[PDB]
Order: sequence, then structure tokens, then C-alpha cells
Amino acid sequence: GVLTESNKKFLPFQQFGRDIADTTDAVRDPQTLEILDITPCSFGGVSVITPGTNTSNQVAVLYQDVNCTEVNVFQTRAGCLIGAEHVNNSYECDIPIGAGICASYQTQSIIAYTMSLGAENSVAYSNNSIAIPTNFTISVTTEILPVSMTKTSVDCTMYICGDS
Amino acid sequence: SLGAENSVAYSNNSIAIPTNFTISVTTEILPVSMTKTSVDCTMYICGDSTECSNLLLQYGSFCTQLNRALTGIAVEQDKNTQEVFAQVKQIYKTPPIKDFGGFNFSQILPDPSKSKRSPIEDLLFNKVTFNGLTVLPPLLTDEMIAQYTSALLAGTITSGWTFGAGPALQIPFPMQMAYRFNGIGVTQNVLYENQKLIANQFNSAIGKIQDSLSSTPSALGKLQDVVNQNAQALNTLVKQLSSNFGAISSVLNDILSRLDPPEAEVQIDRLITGRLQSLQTYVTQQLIRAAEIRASANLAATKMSECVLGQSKRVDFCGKGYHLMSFPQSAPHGVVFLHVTYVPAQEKNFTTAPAICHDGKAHFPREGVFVSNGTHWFVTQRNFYEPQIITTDNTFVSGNCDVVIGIVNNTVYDPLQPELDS
Amino acid sequence: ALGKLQDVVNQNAQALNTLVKQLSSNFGAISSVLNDILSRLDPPEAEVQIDRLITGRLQSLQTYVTQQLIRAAEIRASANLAATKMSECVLGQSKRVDFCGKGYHLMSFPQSAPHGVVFLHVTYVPAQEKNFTTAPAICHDGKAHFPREGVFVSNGTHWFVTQRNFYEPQIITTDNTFVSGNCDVVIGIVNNTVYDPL
Repeated sequence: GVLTESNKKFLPFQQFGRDIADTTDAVRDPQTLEILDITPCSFGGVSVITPGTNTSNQVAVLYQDVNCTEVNVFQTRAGCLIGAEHVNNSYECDIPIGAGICASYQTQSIIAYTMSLGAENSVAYSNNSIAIPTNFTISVTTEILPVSMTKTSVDCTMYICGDS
Repeated sequence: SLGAENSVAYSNNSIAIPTNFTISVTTEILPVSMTKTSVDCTMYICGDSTECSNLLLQYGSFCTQLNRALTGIAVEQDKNTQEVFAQVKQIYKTPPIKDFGGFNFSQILPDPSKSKRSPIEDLLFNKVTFNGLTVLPPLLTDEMIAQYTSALLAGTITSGWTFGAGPALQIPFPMQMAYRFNGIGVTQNVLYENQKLIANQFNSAIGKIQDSLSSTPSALGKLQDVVNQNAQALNTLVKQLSSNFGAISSVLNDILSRLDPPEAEVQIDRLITGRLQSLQTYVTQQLIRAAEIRASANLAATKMSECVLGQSKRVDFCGKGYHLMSFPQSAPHGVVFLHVTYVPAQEKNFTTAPAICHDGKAHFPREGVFVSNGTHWFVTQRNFYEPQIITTDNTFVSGNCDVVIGIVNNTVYDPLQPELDS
Repeated sequence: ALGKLQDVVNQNAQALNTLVKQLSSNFGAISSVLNDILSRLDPPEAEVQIDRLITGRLQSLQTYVTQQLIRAAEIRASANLAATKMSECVLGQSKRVDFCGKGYHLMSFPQSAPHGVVFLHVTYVPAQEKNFTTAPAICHDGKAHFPREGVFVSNGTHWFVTQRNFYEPQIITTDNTFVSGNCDVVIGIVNNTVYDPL
């Protein structure tokens, strides 16, 4: 872990502190009676933001929840992103990263931009104004719904130990 | 006590018709998303000790199944939020001035003085309050969730129910409320002729809802309950790393600092079984909980589409009373709906008859009911008392008088007679 | 396009593949293959290793059955929604918004699909909007006149009453407006002339 001086006051008899999960959180140095805190080292999952292998083979990486001061470098609230650059143009969401930032392959590199909620439209409002449609467009849409899943069965005796 | 006893008089000739109404704004709170928490199986079960990991790899896919399940829950939370809130193809905006014919919406619209969130949403936000585990951030921030709620309110105020079915068509707000009354069965003269009272009632109700939320701290119980359940479950998972599970010590480093491989391995195995069982129980509880939250998100998306983006004919689905129009509000991990309902109020009991006979014919009310003030007869709408003279415009004819049971004799005025006699 | 059905098949197959693959793990014993464990060790020392293998396999089976019961409940919720669409959207016409396509629902047609149903939602959509001036009611004889099923609209030279969802202008007769009250109470009332068929 990483050791840093701890302000925790140890009574004259006990030496090392304990956390809720029974892992030492603070210890007192044997040579000098000083109180130190034990903090676990930086840890976090790493995710790759990959445009499909057909489109390209360059891939950026996302270090989850670990600011990358421990080793183009965009620090987001989802971690810091390496391999992709911040942009000021907001586009529709293609790859979701988190905290409202999304990345996609643009034409070439990977760009991480603020996600775009959608277009903006202000409808003329007045106390005496109305809009009435004049034509129409019949439209057909599709809704796909799962209805059943394959009916499987497992023999417990044969699976656990077959023919014994 | 189940409820207040109240028996209602019934008679074969009696009717009771409303005479005045009370606009009412009620509230509904629904959980829409959970917290996207992921727990690493190896870094929780075997704490950075390779001697433990080598034993762990012999338990097959148990480590990766739990990660896969938790990832599924975490993605589903984002899908739930997108489904409930992202129902708009455009981000509509309010007009700069607020000439809504007497309706003050300051308590629901976004306020620029502050994060731009409505005065109701601020009160909502304020009220709601090992190495393996981490919390992932939501895809949609609270600012964007408020933008979508702002868009839905702005469309439902300026363009009415037309924005959700196609292009947004503007409408004057009082006309929009008149169509909503005409929807619930009440003619639009009633709104046009009581506009000040209806605006006053609506403004007072919306103002009262803010105090109601503040006065009771337990209004947001559903959202708080969801947050507490998740937190407690994670806390129990962290606590289970303090149990020996039949070994000599819970601490892995100590149990490896005091024994040789042949003797350390048996104790490690005992811990691996216990910790893997505890994590597996946690993952299964999270899958069940996610499923109930998914049902609440699907219900919330249905209420948003069927109630905010239109008018619902479904009883009790958007508040007690007839539903006129609803307003969504964001909340932490949830959505709060504001249902505006028209409630009948001052009932007056009048006598009634199925049909009236004038010239050997039976007349039936075109829309409305037959009532008497005790002496004369009048036909009035079922959901309001606006008594009207029985002309032949508001009734139709079918049959001889004897067939209907309860037929009464009266005079049906005919507009033809005066202009034909002259 | 058929992502939902594909996901259902992919998830179920991945669960079966993991359940079968877990039979290759020794779970802390000395060999996955039961025959080797039984033969290499004498019966009284073979039994404890077999017990460890049985426990691991039984836990893998229990994890599979629990995950399937959860998945099946999600499928049942989707099947119930499909039944509600097949009842309230193809066997009838639904007033409910967004239940059957983003638009006004006219009619729907079902289509089969492997382990699923696909619905074809035919929806009317308003198309070319145009801006007209409106007024709540018109006053002609010192009386109000409210539209019966339409909206008052004016191109600047006349007043017509038209359907709310289609622009078909029509004359303001007394056949389509009902009378209630006088000029003062209704806000914004516009004085105009209502023709009569008499």
C-alpha cells in the first residue's frame, strides 16, 4: 500500500488500526512511535473504446476511476481517456463512455465529445396563434419483441458425474 | 379501520350532478435507475496475493460470470434512463415571456438563477441523500436529465399533446385546456367562462405541492428505499471479508505469512469457498433488484408517454379524478410526476327520467342527462351543471312512448316554430 | 435490426456453453476427469476428492438454473407486453400514445419471427403545418358561439371552423357551433358573423 502520516490517535496500548473489512488501515512504526495510514495502491479496470475491427484497428483505452498522473490525454469523470482527443463539436452518441461523454470514429482518429441531447427547436408561441396540419404521411414502423426462449433440460445425475 | 363509512342514497328517479370543480395536482414518485456498481471477483476474493489467484483459477468461470452479470445490470440502468426520459426528437424551449392566460408555471419550469433546475426539482434533489468494488458513473448526467425534463415540459406547455405524435404544433394554452376538458366529457364553455378560477386553482395547487414535499421528509421514500437497499447490500458484502469461514484467520496475508504451501492452501481454499459464496449471493440479489427497478422504469416510461405526451382515459393511472395533463420532474435516480386532475366538487341532487314524450314520440338526450329543478325539465351535461332548455337540437327520437319505462311528459321546444309563425 | 431476438439466443447459448465448459475444472481436486480421480487414489482417499468435484459441479448447475429463472422472468414480461400489443393494437385501435408507433395509431399487423413477434404499426402523421390566427369563440347576436368539433381559424379575410388535425376550412354556420352565454365573460372573443341555413 501507500503509507502516509495519520492523525488518528492511538491509545497507549494498541499498535495497528483495523478497517471495517478487517484489513489493517493504520499501523504504528516500531522504530519511532509514529502513526501511519495504510491506503491501497491505485487500482482500476481498463476498458478499450474500439471502433469495429472492420473500420480500423486503432483503439483508445479508458482507465476506470484512476486519474492518469501514474503512467491525447483527456481526463473525464469516468477516468482518463488515452488515444482520443477532446472536441468542441457535439454529435449523437455512438460509443457510451460515461458522465455524458461519448466517443466515435470520425473522418482520422477517435474523438471524445460531449454527448448531444438532440436538435433544438423553439415553437412560435402567441396567445392567438395556432398551427393546423394540411397533409399527412402514412408511416409503418416495426416493433420486435422476444416471446420465448429455447426449452432446455439438464439431467443432474449425468451432468454431475456421468456413468459412475 | 378500513375507511370512513358513507352510504349513498339510491332511488330509481334520482340523479346528482356536479356544480363546481376543484383542480388538483397530485404527485407520483417512481424509481427509474439504480447505482452502477461493479465488484471485481479476483480482487475481492484473492486480495493481490498470487498464491490465492492460482488456486482461484481452478474454480472455472465463476470469477467471470459475476463480472458479466454485473456489467449487464450496469448497462441496463442506462437503458432504463434513456427509455424513460429520451422521448423527444427535439429539445423544445419555452417562449421568453410567460403569457399563458393566467397560468404561472414558475415552480415547474427551469430557473436560470441557479445548475438550471426547477424549484420543485431542487427540493427533490435536496431531500434524497474491499478494493474490488467501484461505482461507475451514469451515462446521462443530472444536467442532461433536467434538460430532457425541461424539453418535455416546454413541449407540453406550448405545443400540447401534438409534439409527441409528430411535428410540434403550437396552441394557445387556454385552448389546450379547453380540449382537455372536452376530453374528460365537459364542454369547453366551462373553461372559457371560469378561466380565472381554473388558473387560480392550478397556481395554488402547484404552489402547495412544493410545501407538501418539504413539510413531510418521507415523501421520497421510494427513491430513498432503493438507495438504502443497494448501500446495505454492498456493506454486507464488505463485512463478509471479516469472517474466518472455518479457517484460522480472515486476513489472507497473515494466513500466508505463517504457513507453508501444503498447509496454507487448505485454509486458502476454505476462504475461497466462503468469499465466492458470499459474492454469488450478492450478485443474485442485485439481479432480482434490478428486475424490479426495470419494471418501475417500464411503468415510468409508459406513464411518461401515455400521460405527459397525451391525455389518459385510464382511470387512476394518472391520479385520482379525471386526468387533464401531467408534468414530469427529475429526481435522484427517479422521476416525479405531477398529475393535474379535474375533480367534481359541489354535487346537487336532481330528479331524473330516461326519456321525455312530446308528440307520441320518445326523445333521448343527445349528450347529457334529463334533470328537473322540481318544476321544469332541462338537459345538462353529466359532468357539470349547466341546465339547458330541451330543444329538438339536443335530442333525438326513437320509438313510441310506451316502450321506455319511466318516460315523462314535457314540452320539447322547436326553433322552427317561432321563425315559422312570424 | 433484430437485436432483441439475437441477444436472447446469444445469452442462452453462452450460459449453456459455460455450464458445459465448467466440467473441465478440477475445483481444487487433482484432476477434472472423474475416472482418474477414482482410479489413481484408493477408494477412501478418492471419495474426498470426488466430494470436492461434486460440490463444484453442483454449484455450477445451481448458478445456471438461478440465472435461467431470472432470464425467463424477463422474457415473460416481454411476452406479456407482446400479448397486450396483440390484443390492444392489432385486434383493435389504440388511443394510447407511443404504445403503437410514434404517431396516431391507425392499424397494426403481426409477423412471426424466431422466438419472437414483429409488429407493423401503421401510423398517421401530420405533415405540412401552417400558421393561422385563432380565437376562443365568436360573438354575433350578443351571444357566444363555441365550435362543436373544430377550431376557429382565420387567414386574415374570413373566419372558418376546421378539424383540429386537418386543415379543411368551412363556414361558421349555426349547424356546427353551440351557443352559451354573452360576449363579456369569454376572454379574447372576436365579433364576427355566423350564417344560418334558415
